[PDB]
Amino acid sequence: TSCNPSDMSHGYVTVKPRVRLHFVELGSGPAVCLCHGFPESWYSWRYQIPALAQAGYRVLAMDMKGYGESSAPPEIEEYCMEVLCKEMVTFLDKLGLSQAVFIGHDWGGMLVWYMALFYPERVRAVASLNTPFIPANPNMSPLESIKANPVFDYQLYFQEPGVAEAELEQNLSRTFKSLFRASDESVLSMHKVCEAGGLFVNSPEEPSLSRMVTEEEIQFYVQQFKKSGFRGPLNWYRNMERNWKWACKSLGRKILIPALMVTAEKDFVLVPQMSQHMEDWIPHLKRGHIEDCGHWTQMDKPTEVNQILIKWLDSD
Amino acid sequence: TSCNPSDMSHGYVTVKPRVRLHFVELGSGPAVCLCHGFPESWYSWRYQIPALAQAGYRVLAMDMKGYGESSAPPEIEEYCMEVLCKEMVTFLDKLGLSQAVFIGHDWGGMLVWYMALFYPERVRAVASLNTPFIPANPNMSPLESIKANPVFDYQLYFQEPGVAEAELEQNLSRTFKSLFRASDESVLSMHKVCEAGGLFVNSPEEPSLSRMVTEEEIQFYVQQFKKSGFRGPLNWYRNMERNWKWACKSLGRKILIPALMVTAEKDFVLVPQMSQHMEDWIPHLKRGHIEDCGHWTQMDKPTEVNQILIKWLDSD
Repeated sequence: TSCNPSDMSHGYVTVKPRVRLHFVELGSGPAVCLCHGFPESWYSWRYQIPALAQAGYRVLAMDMKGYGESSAPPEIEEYCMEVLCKEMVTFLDKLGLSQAVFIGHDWGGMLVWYMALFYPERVRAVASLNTPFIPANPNMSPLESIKANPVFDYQLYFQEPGVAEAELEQNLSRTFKSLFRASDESVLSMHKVCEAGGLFVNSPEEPSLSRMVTEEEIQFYVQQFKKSGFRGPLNWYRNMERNWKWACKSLGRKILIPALMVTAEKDFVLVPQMSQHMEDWIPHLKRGHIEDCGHWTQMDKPTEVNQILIKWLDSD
Repeated sequence: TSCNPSDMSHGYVTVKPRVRLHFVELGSGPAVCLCHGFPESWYSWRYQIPALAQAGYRVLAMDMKGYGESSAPPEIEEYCMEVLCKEMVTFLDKLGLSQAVFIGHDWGGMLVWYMALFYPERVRAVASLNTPFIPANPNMSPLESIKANPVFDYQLYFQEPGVAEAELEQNLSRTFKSLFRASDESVLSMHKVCEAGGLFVNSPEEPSLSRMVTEEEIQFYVQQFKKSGFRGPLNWYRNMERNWKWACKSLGRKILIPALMVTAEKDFVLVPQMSQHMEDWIPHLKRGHIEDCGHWTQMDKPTEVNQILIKWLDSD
């Protein structure tokens, strides 16, 4: 049970002159806002949208800024957490929603944590898939926290505007088939991306279709990314200094709203152990864990994702 | 408080391959679907949208089929009540709404009574402004009812395709300034429209702005009706026999859901006494009545409309 795009309600909200945000909407009850990661789409929530609606929730599945039918301004600073969060609050204002539950994955995970810290009054409850909440280290540069973790090398590859874009936009069909794979089907090492050409140099030219996706599902993502490309999406990675600067102003404060951290056993970039000290900042934090599950959590173990989210939603 | 269109959430639902219904959405809580009349817009609910939203309701204010950003197919049969009603059901299905409160005015009022009649399981409660529910008379065509009451003479003028269009479309600013007036500011001859040749042909060339509206608000309607003209809206009147035959299939069943009839003292076409026997067919009918109020109820007496609807909503 997934979604057909033309059978959904499509919403559009202008949060500022140059910027409209597009979303899909299904169900009635408390408002649940779903925020995808990189490089995805509202469509990445196709298994959760109908399930949460049927569980008695009003689901808003976003195209995040830079993606799909949402605006994709070229300026890098338009995608820093501060600016993205304010727009999400403007979004709630224009829909007349005093609060929403926020659920995010990957970069969307990151964003909802930030909403929880800087806009707790507008966030009823907060849930993240894969993305942990790591307090800002005011002494360690952000750039530094990477050259200290080997699997984050691709993030440096993403910094130079035009470089990752041109490789990722080269064959869009190849890009998504290469990325959207189970952990055991993976054909990418995140180790040595900068020195050894790009992200796909040593991976196949005509990669096979993963067990998780159909050819029709891949083509939806292709069509979405034809309209703005990867620049906007990648600009999410190009604000680490600003995001760190901004995060440090919150250094003392605590998330007191209900919170859920869901970890994927086989996400080799957003590892479960990265989240291990989160109760030290959120004592009441609930958890879920999903075995045999990679980075693309919603796609990989949709049934477990739905069970975990619904159980948490119905209780806190 | 009114509305500024670019400050609103805009939603779009495809109900049939080439039919797309546009709506504005504001607020959280039980779903309230507002259906305007002829020749209006979602915008006609500008005073109710924020009031109802602030009172704890999720307001969906529609552009009805043929209007604004909704599809306006040219075929007459597309605007018979049976088809419009089924499309509103499909609208709820794609939004994932099991029920909604339907509130309509004028033609939208007629649509909501039929929603209540034929789809009571999808209608939480029903309210109508001005438009009464009169059960079909199986021994009297709709042409014979219009002859008896000569205040519906304009409806005959509306039947021949192209004729009423040419006059209403000639000068849009004039059309809306002449129509949107308080009862005491009326310049319209409703009695002899076919004899005169035109609806406005005896009224001013450069009419004044009614105390009810600003020039800005009139210009909003002008921009809207440039998109599709009057053929779609006027097609609402061109299905009397189709509507009659369909309403006869209800076989004198009753409306058992909570219902509200709001009458307007000075509407000289949808007269208050036209509603007088409705409690026979509608056991649980509550009533409101607005004094000094003409046909354009929502603009004329927004504060009184709001208090009546909000009180009824909170109790029923």
